[PDB]
Amino acid sequence: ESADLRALAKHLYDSYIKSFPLTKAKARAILTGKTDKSPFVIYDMNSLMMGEDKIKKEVAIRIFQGCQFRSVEAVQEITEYAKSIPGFVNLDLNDQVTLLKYGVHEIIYTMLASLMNKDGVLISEGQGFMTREFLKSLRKPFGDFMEPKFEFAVKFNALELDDSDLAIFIAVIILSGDRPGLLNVKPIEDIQDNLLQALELQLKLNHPESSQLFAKLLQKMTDLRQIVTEHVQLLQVIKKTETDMSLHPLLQEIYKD
Amino acid sequence: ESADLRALAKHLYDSYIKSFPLTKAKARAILTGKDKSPFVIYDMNSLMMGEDKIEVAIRIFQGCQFRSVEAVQEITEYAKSIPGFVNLDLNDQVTLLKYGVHEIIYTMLASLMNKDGVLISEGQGFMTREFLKSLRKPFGDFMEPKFEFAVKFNALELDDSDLAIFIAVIILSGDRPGLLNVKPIEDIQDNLLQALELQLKLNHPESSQLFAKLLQKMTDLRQIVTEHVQLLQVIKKTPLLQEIYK
Ligand SMILES: *[C@H](/C=C/CCCCCCCCCC)CC(=O)/C=N/CC(=O)O
Repeated sequence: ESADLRALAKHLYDSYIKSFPLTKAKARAILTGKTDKSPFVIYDMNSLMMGEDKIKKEVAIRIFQGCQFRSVEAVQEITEYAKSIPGFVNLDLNDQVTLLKYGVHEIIYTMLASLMNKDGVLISEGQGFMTREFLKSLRKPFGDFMEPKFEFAVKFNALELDDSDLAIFIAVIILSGDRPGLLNVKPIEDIQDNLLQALELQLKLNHPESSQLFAKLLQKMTDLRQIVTEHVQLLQVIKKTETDMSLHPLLQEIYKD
Repeated sequence: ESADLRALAKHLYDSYIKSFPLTKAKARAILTGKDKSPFVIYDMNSLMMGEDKIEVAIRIFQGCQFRSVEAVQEITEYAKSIPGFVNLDLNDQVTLLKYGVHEIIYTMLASLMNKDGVLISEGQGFMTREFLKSLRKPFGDFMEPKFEFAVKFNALELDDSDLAIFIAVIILSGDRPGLLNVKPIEDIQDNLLQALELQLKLNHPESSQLFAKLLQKMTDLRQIVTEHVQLLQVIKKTPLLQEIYK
């Protein structure tokens, strides 16, 4: 039944709303200009300095730590979402762990697009906006931790997915049976099969004009895995140049690979 | 309607047949049993003898390079049969082939692999997976990751009629760098993705979401290609031939 597939879509969206406080629909309204929601914009060093008057070491390192602590919170949100995916909690525990390990960054980058346009990124739950140019002007190697994410986001945002669509898509990502070290691949793939079915139907119904959106969206997984691999190499660089800089343990355990 | 998609499938199947001499069907016959058994290369002495039927690590890598150059010409000709492709801006055609060939090379190589080895020399030979893996570095860990991709890819149990369309989808990727006019490329890939999906629903009706699983294997191809190019740089730190091969 299509109807079981719709009930799954409905369940996952419902769970997405409950897990991620800043949705795409909120993010767009803030970016588009829909009076009370307007972000303070950070574009230079004085602007950033002033930003702490109302928004919530060294500048580039302070930014990078902010991004770290934010990534940690998003892991917690994504972890809470994953538990809602039917069957995920019933899987072997080591695999639950493994699927989060490989899935969580791919999700962070997918959802972070929702917060981005061509000229910058929302911060502090939408209260701020930090320009692309400001981030790109940052002392090397930090200069371009963010540029690939912008490049992905402008391409990805042109698919025009809304939160409904994304709730099913990020569920597909977590439950990838091709993750390294997985003990029982088969139960994971049967869940994903079901999830892929749900996504396909949801896109057909919600984007009836958008030809082969399902395939176009699945092909984006490639862009996501490229973004992760480049990040990790960048992290290796920082750990050696910035020997005085500390990485959150949670994050270190994900990257251990 | 679907009869346009079917026409497009048959066209590409027929073109794939005329372009690639060793088909998957033919390679499986040889791998499984069924047309002399290929000459097997599992040792240093088997290699030495196998040359007479048909420095060591290096002569083997130069052979993949030679056969890769052959495969590029066969893929080029196949590309030209894909509806729309020759009508694209010439620079974009070159660009599509340049970036797409490595991906298609690995896809098609999986047809000639099992978990224990790979056919060579138009299937007259069979080099074992263990003899490749044993080769001194960095030539050992070279072919192993295509074997692992090939094991997973092959489980989908795709046939030649399915791969013909899948290959076409790869070639028409609108995200290649430097493309001048992305629209007609994506427009053709849309039409190909539609033919692929309907092919897989008729040809594999019990195979749930095979279409999606196949598309998810593109993430595996690009990761592979990106690793291959990364081992080549390290080999470049090990006359007219270099030119041919580049
Ligand atoms: C880090 C960048 C994320 C973009 C957010 C804007 C910059 C940070 C300002 C403070 C944000 C307030 C919510 C990309 C990333 O994944 C970094 N990770 C650190 C790590 O070690 O993985």
